[PDB]
Amino acid sequence: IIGGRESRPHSRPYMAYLQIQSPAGQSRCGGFLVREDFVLTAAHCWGSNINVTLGAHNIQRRENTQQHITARRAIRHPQYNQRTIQNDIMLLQLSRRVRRNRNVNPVALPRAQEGLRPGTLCTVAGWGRVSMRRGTDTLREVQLRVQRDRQCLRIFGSYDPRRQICVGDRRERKAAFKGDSGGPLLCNNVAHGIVSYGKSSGVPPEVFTRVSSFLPWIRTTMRS
Ligand SMILES: *P(=O)(O)[C@H](CCCCN)NC(=O)[C@@H]1CCCN1C(=O)[C@@H](NC(=O)CCC(=O)O)C(C)C
Repeated sequence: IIGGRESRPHSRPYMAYLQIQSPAGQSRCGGFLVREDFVLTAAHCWGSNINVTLGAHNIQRRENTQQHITARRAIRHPQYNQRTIQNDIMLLQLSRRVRRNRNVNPVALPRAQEGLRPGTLCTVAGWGRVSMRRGTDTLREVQLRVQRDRQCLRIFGSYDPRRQICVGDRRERKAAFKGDSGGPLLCNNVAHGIVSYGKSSGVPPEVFTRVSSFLPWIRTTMRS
């Protein structure tokens, strides 16, 4: 997270830290708990073996609130396009359910086909880097402002307003960064987006997967 602040510890109990493939440091992403046995994250964060950490603040310490569970299944959206980075969403079925408490619980998802008005303030959080030079051991967050689709539509070639969201005022040095992928975009306490991609510079506006466009796929994957 660029330009954010450290989150109050354990105030976002749905946040997940993903350790993708061995050794310990092959690749990392964020994610969020949507049910006691399912984690939603970005499809581009896919890996052969994924270790999910829940209940964390400082990921470099053995905290008693932490729960480590390996993903039993990593279900990428069937239409995920790695080239255009379209349909960048994936469900992680945990090998075992989380033991639900004040430090570990699901986030509310939006209703299907639920849009978002440009100018709306949303919060994004993660353990990604804060700059090109340094990272963070603890959870951070930042408030980003939703942009008109029209704006990303002329910056990113494969942008699709119906499945993605344009986020971030270019006039502020606030954005998600490397390692924050898969993290939630919470607008009015509901997980509306998933960190996906942007300019390498980290210069807004960036692109988030629009969660409400995938509800039927979400409900079918978790039910079945
Ligand atoms: P996530 O931690 O893996 C990362 C989050 C970037 C947040 C930027 N505000 N996403 C990420 O690296 C995605 C998936 C792989 C490709 N992504 C990149 O974003 C790349 N950028 C683009 O393709 C767009 C480049 C542009 O039009 O200038 C780079 C950053 C690797």
